[PDB]
Amino acid sequence: PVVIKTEGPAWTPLEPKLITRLADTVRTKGLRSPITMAEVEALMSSPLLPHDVTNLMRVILGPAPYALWMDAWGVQLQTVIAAATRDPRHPANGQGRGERTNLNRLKGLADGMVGNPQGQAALLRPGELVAITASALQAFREVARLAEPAGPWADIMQGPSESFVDFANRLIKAVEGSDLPPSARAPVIIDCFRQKSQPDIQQLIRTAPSTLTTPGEIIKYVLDRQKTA
Amino acid sequence: PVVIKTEGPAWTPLEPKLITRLADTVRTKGLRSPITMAEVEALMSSPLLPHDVTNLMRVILGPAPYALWMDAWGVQLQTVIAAATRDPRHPANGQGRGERTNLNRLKGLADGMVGNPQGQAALLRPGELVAITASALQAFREVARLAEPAGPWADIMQGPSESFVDFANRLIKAVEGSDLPPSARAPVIIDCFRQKSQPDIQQLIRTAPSTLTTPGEIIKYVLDRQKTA
Repeated sequence: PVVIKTEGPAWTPLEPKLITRLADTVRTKGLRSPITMAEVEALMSSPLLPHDVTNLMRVILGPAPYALWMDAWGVQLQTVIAAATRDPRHPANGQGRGERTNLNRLKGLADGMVGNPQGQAALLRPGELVAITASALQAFREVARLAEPAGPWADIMQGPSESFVDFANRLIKAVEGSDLPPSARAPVIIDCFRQKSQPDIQQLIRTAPSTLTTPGEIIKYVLDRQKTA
Repeated sequence: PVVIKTEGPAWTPLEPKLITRLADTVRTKGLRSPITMAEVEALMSSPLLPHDVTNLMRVILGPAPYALWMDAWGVQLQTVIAAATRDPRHPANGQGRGERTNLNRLKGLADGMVGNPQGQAALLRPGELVAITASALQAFREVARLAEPAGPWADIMQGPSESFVDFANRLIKAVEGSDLPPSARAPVIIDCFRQKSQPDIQQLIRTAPSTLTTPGEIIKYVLDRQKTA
């Protein structure tokens, strides 16, 4: 993090207490939990310098996820630089050709920046910072989606002893965290409620005097009329 | 029983045939059955003299219930005499202090009454007779409620082989013949139908497309849709 003061942009590091709490969050909840992504968005609020994001991912991520994240961050930054050479009005670019932003300046590899966060904060633009930050966030999302797969939705059955809300949670999780289009999730969730969800609940849904046309309505109906046991 | 004729109040005894039938009714049906209380109300129609009620309870009740009934009758007569000294306009009392009614006159222990029903019928007032009769009826009710408890309602389950109308009869009996307020019997009966009444009928009541808000409606619904077996 940088503070743009009168003397110039002064760099302030992130608290190691927040970083330790975020690292333990990633350690217990995993990379893909919505609470973890919310915490990352929180610590991704102010535009960070390449040094900050690099050290942050070095600390919170293990070695192999860190390698994957470096790869993904490079790819996303390259897409950004292609869009930048496709539009001279990038908030990282300038009007003349002398302000064109090279990947050495984005990854912090340019002259006067390697290993020095103060000089980094000096030469970098705010548009550069926000582009780097958005790129790093998208790369984190990619790596998180890659490190742990969503479980195959079509293999999910309600166990003989499992409750129905746990089964519904697991199924909705695996269906929404999958490769289906957004407009195909609700019908699939409904038809999986009807064919999975062991034959007692199957018959309970089948003999519904009303027509249930939404996963929430099916869940409410089943929770009302379920066999207390 | 007394007949207030021109010569004076002449005492007529109750038929030993009616008394024998009532005694056998109490012997087979018990003290608390509504048919028994109706029969007692029937034989408690005309105002009886202390001799009549005393011999009646001696014949129809066993020894221990008769002791209990003597106790309860004394207590109720004492409450009556307290109300009488609290109001000089009692139909047993008179206007002056010389007509105040003592418990010896109510229990038949006063002078000219001990063991003689004719003299009893002579000196007693009709208000005295009706007060004695109501007191004896209330005492009989107390002793009947005391001799046999209502079964605990919260321990009633529908047996595996028992029909539903028998279970409903037993449950409504035990709930209405208990210490609950009158305004708390219907909700308790409903919630006991729902949680007792073994899981087939439990699920039958649970999956009711209509909302059942009365024990009679629940009974009708279950009798309609019950599994004939």
